[PDB]
Amino acid sequence: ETIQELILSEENKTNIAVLNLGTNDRRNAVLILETALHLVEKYLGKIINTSYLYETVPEYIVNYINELMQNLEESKYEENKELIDKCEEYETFLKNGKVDNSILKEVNVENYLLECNNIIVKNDEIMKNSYFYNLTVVVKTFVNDPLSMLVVIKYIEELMKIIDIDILFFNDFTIFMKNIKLEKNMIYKILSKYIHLEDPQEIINNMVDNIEFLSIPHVYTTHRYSILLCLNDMIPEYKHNVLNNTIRCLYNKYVSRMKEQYNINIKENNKRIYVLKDRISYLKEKTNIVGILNVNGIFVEPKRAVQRMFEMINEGASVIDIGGESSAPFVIPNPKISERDLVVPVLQLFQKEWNDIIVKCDAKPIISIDTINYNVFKECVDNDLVDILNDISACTNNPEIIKLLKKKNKFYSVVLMHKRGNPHTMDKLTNYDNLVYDIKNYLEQRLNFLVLNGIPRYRILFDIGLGFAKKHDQSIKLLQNIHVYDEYPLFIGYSRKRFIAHCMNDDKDQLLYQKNICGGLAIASYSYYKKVDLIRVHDVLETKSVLDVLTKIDQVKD
Amino acid sequence: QELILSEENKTNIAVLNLGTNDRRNAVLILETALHLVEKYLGKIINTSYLYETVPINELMQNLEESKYEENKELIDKCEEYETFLKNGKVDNSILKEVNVENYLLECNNIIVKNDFYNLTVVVKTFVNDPLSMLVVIKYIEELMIIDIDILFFNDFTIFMKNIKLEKNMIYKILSKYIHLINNMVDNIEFLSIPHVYTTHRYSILLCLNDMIPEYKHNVLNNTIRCLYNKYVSRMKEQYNINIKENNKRIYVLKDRISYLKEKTNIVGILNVNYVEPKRAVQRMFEMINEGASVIDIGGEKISERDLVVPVLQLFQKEWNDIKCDAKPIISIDTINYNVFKECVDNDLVDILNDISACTNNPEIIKLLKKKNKFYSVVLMHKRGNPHTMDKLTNYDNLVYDIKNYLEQRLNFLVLNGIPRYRILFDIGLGFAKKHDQSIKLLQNIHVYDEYPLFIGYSRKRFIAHCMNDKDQLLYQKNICGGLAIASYSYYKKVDLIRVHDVLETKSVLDVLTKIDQVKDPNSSSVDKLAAALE
Ligand SMILES: Nc1nc2c(c(=O)[nH]1)N=C(CNc1ccc(S(=O)(=O)Nc3nccs3)cc1)CN2
Ligand SMILES: Nc1nc2c(c(=O)[nH]1)N=C(CNc1ccc(S(=O)(=O)Nc3nccs3)cc1)CN2
Ligand SMILES: Nc1ncnc2c1ncn2[C@@H]1O[C@H](COP(=O)(O)O)[C@@H](O)[C@H]1O
Ligand SMILES: Nc1ncnc2c1ncn2[C@@H]1O[C@H](COP(=O)(O)O)[C@@H](O)[C@H]1O
Ligand SMILES: Nc1nc2c(c(=O)[nH]1)N=C(CO)CN2
Ligand SMILES: [Ca+2]
Ligand SMILES: [Ca+2]
Ligand SMILES: [Mg+2]
Ligand SMILES: [Mg+2]
Repeated sequence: ETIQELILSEENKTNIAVLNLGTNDRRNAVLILETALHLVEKYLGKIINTSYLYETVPEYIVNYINELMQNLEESKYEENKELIDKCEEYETFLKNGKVDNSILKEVNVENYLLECNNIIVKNDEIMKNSYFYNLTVVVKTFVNDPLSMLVVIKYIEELMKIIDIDILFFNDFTIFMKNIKLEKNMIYKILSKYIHLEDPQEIINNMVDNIEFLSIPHVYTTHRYSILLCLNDMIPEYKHNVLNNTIRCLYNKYVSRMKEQYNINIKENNKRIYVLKDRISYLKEKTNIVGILNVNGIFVEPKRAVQRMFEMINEGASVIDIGGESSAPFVIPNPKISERDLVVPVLQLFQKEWNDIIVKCDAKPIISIDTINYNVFKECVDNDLVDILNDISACTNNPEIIKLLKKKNKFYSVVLMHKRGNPHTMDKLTNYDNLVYDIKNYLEQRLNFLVLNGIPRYRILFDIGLGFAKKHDQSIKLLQNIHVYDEYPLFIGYSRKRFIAHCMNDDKDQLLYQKNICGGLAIASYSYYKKVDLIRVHDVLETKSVLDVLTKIDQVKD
Repeated sequence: QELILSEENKTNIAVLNLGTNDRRNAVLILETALHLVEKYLGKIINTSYLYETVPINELMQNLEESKYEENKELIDKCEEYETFLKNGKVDNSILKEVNVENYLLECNNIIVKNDFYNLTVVVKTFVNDPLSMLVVIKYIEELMIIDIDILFFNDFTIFMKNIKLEKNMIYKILSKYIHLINNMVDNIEFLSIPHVYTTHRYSILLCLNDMIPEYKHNVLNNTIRCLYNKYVSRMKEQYNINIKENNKRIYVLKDRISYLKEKTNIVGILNVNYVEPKRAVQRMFEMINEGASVIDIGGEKISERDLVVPVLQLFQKEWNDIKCDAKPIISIDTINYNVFKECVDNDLVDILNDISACTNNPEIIKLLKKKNKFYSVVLMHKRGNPHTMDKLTNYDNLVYDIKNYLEQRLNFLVLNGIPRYRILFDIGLGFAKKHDQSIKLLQNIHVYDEYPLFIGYSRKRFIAHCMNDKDQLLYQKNICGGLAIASYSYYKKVDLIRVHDVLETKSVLDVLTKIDQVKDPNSSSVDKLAAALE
């Protein structure tokens, strides 16, 4: 073993890798980055963190996808979708603690900086001769070393044929290898260790020329805003030995320096993205209406419900939230009929009736299902009936449902809502030490749990659960302080809740029904100025009319 | 003797300050004072806003009438006033007149020794000299609690250090201007013009900046505006305080204080064109119960007088079937002098809503003043009539043309002794405005931040322009889109909004008011720090 002593070593280890994923195809960004995300889970190890998606300014200065997915070679390492609460190796990575010794030879901090600076200054005047879509992931990887991992990454880039995947960190290592040449047989041997290889011929041809040197950290880690922007979401307290500071301090200095040194305000043109289904949404650029479809006095027939769905589409709802449970305080569900029996038939009919399309392939509303029950969501998702899980337990009731959010090539988005107890008990469970931050921190802990378990950060929506184990003054208090969610994708449901009525001064009890809907439009307005991303409403047309007037008043004509 | 008694009746420009300490009756105390000024001194040709600052039913039928005669006729120019402002030649000072340093040294002598509801006025006065006026002013003070002071009198730099005037001399000045004294002697120690604290009390500079920003007395170092601006500059830099917070600008809809920009009042629309006056008066009570602060009645073959006076009279009677007083302010949507005169003589209305901005018949302004009473007015911008206005939409500068129009218009009413704090501005949405221009007026509503603003979007056609069986659908969207403008108006602090759908508007404003009522306005950063520390 001249080259293969330790590189091909049978002794299996667990490393932490931090990757950067980039594309400049805006229209296909989500499909390309998430196809890269699936090849990372498949070939490199386990995804235990992701940044938001960003639309980023170029910083040079400083459906064959669908075909491919049916024809992939099998990893020699097993998938494990089982939930985890902890990852020790990742704990160790973050404290810069004692991971295993590098099989690739390390440089010291001063040599690293010398060689890093040389690549950039040489890369600057080479460059002196569209938007980016960026994402970072932390991977718990079975790959033995960064060079091994770069070889597998370049294979992933080749399968995909558009995509840049870089290694930013690998363990606490500092590495600068200058004139790497791996023979084609050596590349095959490294791929074979991680993959059951079966047109992977000309691919090995390509890769020999392409792996020229190996920098860990990445040279541009510290020099691109787009990279620090992403790392700041995942690992802000991280300090590599080669960095003047923690990633958050590096991120903050960069933002500041652009203000004071150039008067730029760099956030304006590097935009945070959340994904509801398969398309980019710019965080805080739009208040989408989520139309409520309660399939539950009882016996809501599927035909009636589906025509309500079509009504709500025409009234301007961009999302439909269907549910067969009832969450009102002090009530129990319908006599016999099961949750699945209420929602699946409705959804199956809707899906058929929409398929009688004419030809608007992007006037289709996103479907959200309000369920905490695995069996219902499992059936909805297998039968392509829903896009979004609306879990009012924040996946707490049965965290197994988190496994259903990851299909082989698909990812589903999810709303995490705060409540305490159940409908009968929740009006009792009203004591908070720090209401606003208690609830915010709960949702942040839930998101960390999903993200640790491989759910993309940008597919996760926060919801404060207004009226769920909150007094009316507490529901109000969370709306007063909603700015607390300014960095995050936000979903709220005020519609027709008792607290609205508590705000009002003082036909037969239907005068209170009217003031309640009219009071909700006040909140729709408030939400609009607070740039709330989604509002769950019963009254789609009334809310739509309000958001259109407010939108028009904001648009300056020329 | 002295020239003081000179029988001749030539005209001087006098700037007064008016103060009271009563909160509720401040209007009645200050407006009663404006009338007595008007009656015994000459003509009110300017007033400021009423400001709250951080430092009689019987009397009006038992009036000693004046030796002069009040000309109610409208004016558009005042030569004496225009000369006063440039400090041009005026009939020379009949009193002993000191110079700059002798005034400052003596001024300083009063400040260093003796170490709230404000309203300035300007008066074209027949009175010969400030001393004579201060006898009338003080005599007036004694009939009414109230401190009336002379800020200026022509360009005069008067200082008179000791003053004793025997009862016989006071009777002869009061008799000169009045068909008829104890304390004037005990109370009139000296005379300073300009008044000593002119350039010191913020409450005084604040009021003068409303009336005469570009006035420059040679005693003062700068124009009233630059002295005013520099002070606001100092209070922020040195003490790090916004002076506005506690010194609040006031407007008046009837007889009570309204803090400018602190509430969005609902004005409920009663169009008695769509009758049974019993139905319409039912609708007025309905609207009061749905939350209308104000009712705006209008009629426009049977006359508008026969459509609206019966209704207002039935109403005012049905309100007598109440044997406390959360009573609605009444607005009449008329440009007809005669219709407003009837209503005002029968005490059926508090406000003139004139959509011609008092341009159909400027004489209507004469009805906003009485012997004692004052009525407030809404001045709306439009062009043409309902048949022609949709084509009258070309403007040099849409936003500023309409502002300057309403500002020229307020200058006219104020020149004619209408109190500035009773004049509400309305941009007239949808009147000689394209839908995009109605929007642009709303987008630029901040341009009325200093002024009482009254707007009417309700059910207008531009709302529909904002939006993407079928007829009843457009009508519902129109009411719903209006609730967005109520929301916008609430956040832009629009003082009044004229709406058809009171209940819906009231629902919205209650919810928005609640979201804004923060128990502890430090809690957001406190609570955040707590969480960072836990
Ligand atoms: N993401 C998300 N999903 C939802 C939500 C929601 O807010 N967010 N709300 C309901 C409806 N549940 C509910 C309805 C009314 C009240 S309440 O406010 O009207 N009743 C009471 N609140 C406090 C004391 S009694 C509470 C919960 C169903 N699904
Ligand atoms: N202070 C005050 N008083 C008013 C106001 C107002 O805005 N302010 N508006 C009307 C109602 N005027 C009106 C109604 C509808 C339209 S429109 O937008 O629907 N367009 C029309 N174009 C031609 C005839 S009606 C325009 C004006 C009556 N009185
Ligand atoms: N940490 C790293 N991640 C990815 N490529 C790296 C790294 N360090 C050096 N490289 C080299 O950078 C080149 C890839 O550039 P690019 O084509 O822009 O992705 C190849 O020669 C890689 O060997
Ligand atoms: N410009 C002035 N206006 C009114 N009173 C003045 C003026 N200059 C001096 N005084 C005298 O100062 C007193 C002010 O009393 P006070 O109301 O406490 O400010 C009056 O009684 C007058 O005799
Ligand atoms: N914002 C941004 N700039 C770049 C990126 C990138 O991914 N994002 N990648 C580059 C080389 O592929 C060059 N510059
Ligand atoms: Ca995996
Ligand atoms: Ca007079
Ligand atoms: Mg690269
Ligand atoms: Mg005084």
